[PDB]
Amino acid sequence: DKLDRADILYNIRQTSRPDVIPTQRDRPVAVSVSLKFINILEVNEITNEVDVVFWQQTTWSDRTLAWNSSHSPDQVSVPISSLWVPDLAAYNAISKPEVLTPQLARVVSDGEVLYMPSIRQRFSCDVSGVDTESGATCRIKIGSWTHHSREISVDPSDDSEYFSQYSRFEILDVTQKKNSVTYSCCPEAYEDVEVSLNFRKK
Amino acid sequence: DDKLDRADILYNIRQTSRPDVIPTQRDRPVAVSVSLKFINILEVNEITNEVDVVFWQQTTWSDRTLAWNSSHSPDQVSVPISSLWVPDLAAYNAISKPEVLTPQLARVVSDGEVLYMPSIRQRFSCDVSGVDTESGATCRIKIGSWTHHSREISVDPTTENSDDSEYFSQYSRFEILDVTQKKNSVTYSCCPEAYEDVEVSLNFRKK
Amino acid sequence: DYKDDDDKLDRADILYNIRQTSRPDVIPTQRDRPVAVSVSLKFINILEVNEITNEVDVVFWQQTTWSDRTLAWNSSHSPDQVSVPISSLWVPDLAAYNAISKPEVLTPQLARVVSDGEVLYMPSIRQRFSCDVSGVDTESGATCRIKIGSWTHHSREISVDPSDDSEYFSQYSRFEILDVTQKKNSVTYSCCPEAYEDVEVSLNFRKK
Amino acid sequence: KLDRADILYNIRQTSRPDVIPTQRDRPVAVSVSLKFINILEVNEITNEVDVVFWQQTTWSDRTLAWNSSHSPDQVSVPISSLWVPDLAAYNAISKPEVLTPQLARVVSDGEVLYMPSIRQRFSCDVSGVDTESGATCRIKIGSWTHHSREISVDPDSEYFSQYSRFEILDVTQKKNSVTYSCCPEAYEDVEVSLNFRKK
Amino acid sequence: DKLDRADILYNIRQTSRPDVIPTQRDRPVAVSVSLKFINILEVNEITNEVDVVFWQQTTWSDRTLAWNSSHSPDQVSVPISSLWVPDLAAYNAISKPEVLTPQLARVVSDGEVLYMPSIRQRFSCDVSGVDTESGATCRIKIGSWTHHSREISVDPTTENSDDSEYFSQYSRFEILDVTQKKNSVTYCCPEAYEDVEVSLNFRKK
Ligand SMILES: *[C@@H]1O[C@H](CO)[C@@H](O)[C@H](O)[C@H]1NC(C)=O
Ligand SMILES: *[C@@H]1O[C@H](CO)[C@@H](O)[C@H](O)[C@H]1NC(C)=O
Ligand SMILES: CN1CCC[C@H]1c1cncc(F)c1
Ligand SMILES: CN1CCC[C@H]1c1cncc(F)c1
Ligand SMILES: CN1CCC[C@H]1c1cncc(F)c1
Ligand SMILES: CN1CCC[C@H]1c1cncc(F)c1
Ligand SMILES: CN1CCC[C@H]1c1cncc(F)c1
Repeated sequence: DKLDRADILYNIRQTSRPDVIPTQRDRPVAVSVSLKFINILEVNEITNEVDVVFWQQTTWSDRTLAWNSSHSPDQVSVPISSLWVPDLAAYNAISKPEVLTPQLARVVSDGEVLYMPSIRQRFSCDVSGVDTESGATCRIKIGSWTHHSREISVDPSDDSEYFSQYSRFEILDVTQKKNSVTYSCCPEAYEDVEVSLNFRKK
Repeated sequence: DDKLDRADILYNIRQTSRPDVIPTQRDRPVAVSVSLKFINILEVNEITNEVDVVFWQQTTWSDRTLAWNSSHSPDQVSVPISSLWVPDLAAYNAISKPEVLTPQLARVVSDGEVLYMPSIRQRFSCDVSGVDTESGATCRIKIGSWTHHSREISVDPTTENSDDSEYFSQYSRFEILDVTQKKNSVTYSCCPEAYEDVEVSLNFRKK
Repeated sequence: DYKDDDDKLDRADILYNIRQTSRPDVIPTQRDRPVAVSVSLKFINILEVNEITNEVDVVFWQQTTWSDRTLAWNSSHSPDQVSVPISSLWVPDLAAYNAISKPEVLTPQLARVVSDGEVLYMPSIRQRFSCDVSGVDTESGATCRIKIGSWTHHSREISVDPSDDSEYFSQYSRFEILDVTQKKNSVTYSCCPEAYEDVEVSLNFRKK
Repeated sequence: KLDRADILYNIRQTSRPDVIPTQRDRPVAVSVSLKFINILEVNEITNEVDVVFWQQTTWSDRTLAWNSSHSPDQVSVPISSLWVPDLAAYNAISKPEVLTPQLARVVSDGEVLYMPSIRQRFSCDVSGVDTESGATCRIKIGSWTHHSREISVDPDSEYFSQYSRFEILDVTQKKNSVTYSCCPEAYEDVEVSLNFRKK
Repeated sequence: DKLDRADILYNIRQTSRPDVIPTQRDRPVAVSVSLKFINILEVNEITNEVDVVFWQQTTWSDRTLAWNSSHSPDQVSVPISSLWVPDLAAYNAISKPEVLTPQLARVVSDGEVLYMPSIRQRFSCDVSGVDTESGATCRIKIGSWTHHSREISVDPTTENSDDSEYFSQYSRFEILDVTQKKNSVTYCCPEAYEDVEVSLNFRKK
């Protein structure tokens, strides 16, 4: 139903505060992050650099966006410029994230938001072992760039489902674990997810 | 060529157009047609399984709320796509952004049919095995909505495919053997719902 | 008239008038005739030539002219012309059909508007084309053809109308120009029942 | 949350992003510190380095301060809502490519912290990268258009990537003042000396 | 005085017409341009192409911007979007000018504007001689892209003794001479565009 959709969008834009974190109660916003690797385009064992493509499945809640969907759309697509989005960054990225897909999020009637862009990006990590049976394991650390743990908490197979069958590489395993970083710059602590990409030449 | 009519039609389109809302009529998905007309193959990396291609992405759909009586006014106008809803199509196996080489205008017809046909340069990760053999390489490109499931958006091939190579450059060092563009459906771990795509199979070889 | 061209308040008023009456998204068809667009490519440099891939990298000044009589003003005592950001004007939606890269505009995106309604837009463009590079090393040279036309307006809406470019081409190029010729064409495409006009620019050139 | 929204609205009511936040007829004291993360490419024939670093930048605008006794201490703010120093690297030969979200932190006392991850290429002396004492690459950073009476600039094993082909021996960052041909006044700058070598 | 600054910026934005040439009386705008070379990055003797970095020192007046500064700041930095800037282009440039510095101009209380971006750009020019002792002489013409001489005059700055003063010692090249002179180009039609012709005499070290 189109008018319903347009009304939901209007509602979302009236209540959405894109530059403000949506803390519910005084708890931090829980953001779920899962990288789905699609391809591995270039590897350099010499420089320890990696060029990759992945779907960054990112979800969280803003209960204030919720509506009653008994007689209306459960979900709509929304431009992320209308929404708050976690300021995630990869601490070992050496190129800026090149978003390859339309910048739309899904908002579910319960206030859940799913943003899943396809990103091409290059990293500085441990490429040693590529041409080995065991293969290399390359570790990507992703976290909020400016919100510490009291403001944002970050939580998280072989990706047979998504990985290209045409890549000069294959994935042996991927694991994602929660992890904390604290830096000389800032007293408050930051949460990251450590994504371990275990892969080898095909 | 009545200009003031063109200006009024544009006014009405922008009054009516909701660029961020899918134009569903009744309770039926928006029926989007996509077809890739191939113009060039620029680079083919046998090492890495990548191809850089140029194609006109013929995209059509209807938004009957935009329609107008054209018995004594212009049948069609050109419109900037930022005034229009445009389907959120993406190539699921692309490895670069789609580079639009042409003016980002769509044609809106008086019955509310919309035609957007950019020329795109884009790189894909696909099977490049066989490119220098007689029977050639076959690269597969999947195009579908990035965020709308099939209850929301249907995507189908266009009726005419016989023109898929008609505009391919005779100066390309590659030549096209066959193209097929066929309906397919994709489901995933993330989302319980299904997405429609047109799978394009591009069979080509080095001259 | 000349004697009033540098009247600043007059220039600002002309700009105001243009922005009031300009419809940047609506083609300026006068009476019931197509907008007559004149296109002339003035080649400046041939940068990269590849005889294998049949690709050429070039720089040219794209002299584009057309008229919109609604922009017109009486200049017998005010500026004859002004510079205008093209984002304030309607501009033909020209595209080069055999381009294989985005046209990189290298100059300020300003057009000239003349008091009689004429609009003159001439960007410096760098762009890569897919065209015929065979024979670039011979005496008679290669002939690279570039096809330029409106991307979405057919012939009833926009019509297109078109030397050795001695005057413009870089003396320091590795290549030289024999001839540049430009012919009108009209074509119907598989997508659409109507016919689109284009210009074919034949760039006859050789390695020095 | 509502308190966050209101602080942000106050910041945007009082912030003049194109006006330097001078207090008391004193220049804005900007403190800079580069935390090198990666050395990506060293071209010995052209004397060019490609590097990734965290540009820790801080200053105060006390007209942004609020009473935090019963509201948050800090928020994140888009830098387009804030004045930021117009720092530039004088020996840069590419645009700064900002790799991170363009958010600053604003602290309830009016302190602003902006720390982008930046990838940029520099013209500097890479002679010696294949020696044990290494090469020393000097990066000169300062305000591009604000002289000393307007802006003053004042000055990595934990940060530097272990996977880099390179290794840092020593980073030093020293104040410097200069007077240029265009203009009578003097501009302050920080000279960042990066001593590094190939493993 | 910060408030004074915000007021000056407000006055400038009340008065400045960013798209209209600031002709004073009935005369052309006098723009002064000078390139201070910082670097020469790549040079190709076959293709006759150079890649250079330079500060594009640009100045002109808009008296309507002027204000009394006896008890207020004599200078402010303004974003160039708030100002009219001349539409300069290098007639033999073969890439877009990559601005490397913050896009801020200085406005001085007497109405003088200084805009001086650091630009990286590639040109087509005579690279023959670059490996000989006498070196190559590459010529760059800079002028208004759309304003003829009766609207904008382009002249060198008074000072060009400093053209190579900030040149990188770590360049694989070196500059022997720089000359920056008045020129006029004319084409079909009677209008002439004034330009500054920069002759860069350089060689490989
Ligand atoms: C323009 O103005 C002059 C008066 O200065 C008048 O004589 C002339 O007829 C006008 N032109 C038109 C077309 O109205
Ligand atoms: C801060 O607010 C608290 C109560 O909200 C009050 O006790 C205190 O006096 C205030 N301090 C300042 C500096 O305004
Ligand atoms: C600790 N955060 C995460 C990485 C860098 C650092 C940071 C960046 N911008 C503003 C901050 F307050 C802190
Ligand atoms: C006439 N153009 C040239 C090829 C395709 C066709 C076209 C492109 N976009 C919108 C159209 F209506 C038509
Ligand atoms: C259905 N799309 C195709 C790929 C992934 C999935 C998707 C992408 N972005 C947001 C979604 F909700 C779903
Ligand atoms: C100074 N340029 C060089 C050629 C002519 C002149 C020019 C360029 N673009 C638009 C014009 F109106 C004039
Ligand atoms: C301090 N910068 C370095 C070069 C010149 C000076 C500068 C740059 N832009 C505008 C100025 F006013 C001054």
